[PDB]
Amino acid sequence: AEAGITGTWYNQLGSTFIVTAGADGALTGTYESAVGNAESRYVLTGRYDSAPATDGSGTALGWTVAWKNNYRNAHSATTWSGQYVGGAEARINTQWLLTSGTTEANAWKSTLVGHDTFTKVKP
Amino acid sequence: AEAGITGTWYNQLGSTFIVTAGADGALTGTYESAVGNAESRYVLTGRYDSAPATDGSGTALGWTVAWKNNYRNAHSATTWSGQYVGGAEARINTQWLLTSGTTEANAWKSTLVGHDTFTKV
Amino acid sequence: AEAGITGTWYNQLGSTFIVTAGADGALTGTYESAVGNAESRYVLTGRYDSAPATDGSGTALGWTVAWKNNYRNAHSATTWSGQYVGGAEARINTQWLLTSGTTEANAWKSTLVGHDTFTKVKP
Amino acid sequence: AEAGITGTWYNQLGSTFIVTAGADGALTGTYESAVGNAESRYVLTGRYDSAPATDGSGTALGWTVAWKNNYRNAHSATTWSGQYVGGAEARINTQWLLTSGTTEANAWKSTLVGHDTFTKV
Ligand SMILES: N=C1N[C@H]2[C@H](CS[C@H]2CCCCC(=O)O)N1
Ligand SMILES: N=C1N[C@H]2[C@H](CS[C@H]2CCCCC(=O)O)N1
Ligand SMILES: N=C1N[C@H]2[C@H](CS[C@H]2CCCCC(=O)O)N1
Ligand SMILES: N=C1N[C@H]2[C@H](CS[C@H]2CCCCC(=O)O)N1
Repeated sequence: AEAGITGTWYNQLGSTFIVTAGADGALTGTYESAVGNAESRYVLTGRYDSAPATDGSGTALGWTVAWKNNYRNAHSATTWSGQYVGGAEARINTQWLLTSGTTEANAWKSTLVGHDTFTKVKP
Repeated sequence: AEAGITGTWYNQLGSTFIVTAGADGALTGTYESAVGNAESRYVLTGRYDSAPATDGSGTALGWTVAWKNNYRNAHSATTWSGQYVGGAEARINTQWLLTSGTTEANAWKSTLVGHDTFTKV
Repeated sequence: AEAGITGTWYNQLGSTFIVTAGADGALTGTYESAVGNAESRYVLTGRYDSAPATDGSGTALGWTVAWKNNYRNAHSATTWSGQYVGGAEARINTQWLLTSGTTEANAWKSTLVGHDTFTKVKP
Repeated sequence: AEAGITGTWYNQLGSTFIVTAGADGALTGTYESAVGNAESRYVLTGRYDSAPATDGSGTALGWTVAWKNNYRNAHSATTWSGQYVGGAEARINTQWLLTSGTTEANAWKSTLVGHDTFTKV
């Protein structure tokens, strides 16, 4: 449901995600990362699957953040693929891939993989 | 390099990606998969990092497709993270994560990881 | 150090890992998984990097479990790549890839990715 | 299929893997990488699942290499998870995770993911 996702979220690393989920399955917002070559907010764009889900199943969603804004250019993009679980303590569990632009030779070391969990605070 | 991301791309599996790259890093288009629980085109939205690149680096980009359209709703989303390379033979090399919405019991086995290489050929 | 790794470990899913770390960097043991197509123990084999690590850095290690024993054959193999952190509450943080043997056509859906954290109980 | 895993393999990067497959699922050998902070051969140990396969499935296998030998100690370990396919042109298709030992601060960026395809060519 767009509503429950829409809000301010923070993860275990201390980063901020402000997102608005549109009725058509769209997600737009700003991301603030507590770590890496990142300063201030960055635009985020993604999609979520408005599931009929009568199973107590999480909603599958994903978003990209290219790390370039008017103050910094990290030359990298992170995609998060995860599941949103609501209820009283709503969480978004994810796994992410962070690709940095590289030369052909160094492409084998371009992607980092990891996992983040977001806890919601405000709508 | 430059506007070269915009176009129609195909991966090893036969899927098609039609993207438009906006001047401030936005990516919009449609995706049609050749494999999996999917049918027709799907809306995709992403971002690419416009940058200086004296060393011939690729352009970092990424996009998401929630597999729900007017025909199917696979209850999943794939994100592709990768980089575009130009030249006579442009290509987008990516690694993707596909997450399906599971119940708590099955969360351990919710995410598939893989890799696709797209060319305009 | 071989010693601290050697012992009984359990993860958030409730699986057992009994391992003995050899001085040469070898790891052998039995794994008992609380989930998936698995029954009773399975042989595990891996390696760990006997780091001089004066930084409070984790020890990098990895191991494979092919899921075939005398009672079941799951036709799959899981590799865990992680870091061992000791101290009073020693943990092994990992990320894993689970590949199932597939036909050529279905190879794009052969690998699962996830992450497990093990808490130690006994040497 | 059968003992065909045993041999000398090479991946796209030019690395070499020499493995021996034991009858009860063990894998032993050496690995020499062509890229990264590595020098010479390294001990590898793994497992492969010996099975029935009426549908022409690959053989699931996996192995670990801790990048420490008498020459270097990169303080990391790579695990390859994948499957072997036989036929006139045998290949081992894998996805790998490389974890480096970080301090707590850097744990988020400790693991590289990638993919290699090995052939006896
Ligand atoms: N909140 C998070 N921060 C790190 C992880 C994945 S994205 C990452 C920060 C990256 C900042 C930009 C960069 O260093 O390239 N999640
Ligand atoms: N073009 C590609 N198709 C598969 C991979 C990445 S996503 C995938 C298709 C998944 C379809 C929907 C599903 O079955 O969940 N590349
Ligand atoms: N302790 C764990 N159990 C699951 C994860 C990764 S391995 C997995 C169990 C797999 C059992 C065999 C199978 O289902 O193929 N960790
Ligand atoms: N043959 C391959 N070499 C690279 C990939 C997987 S592991 C890697 C080399 C890493 C060397 C040690 C290091 O730099 O950490 N495939």
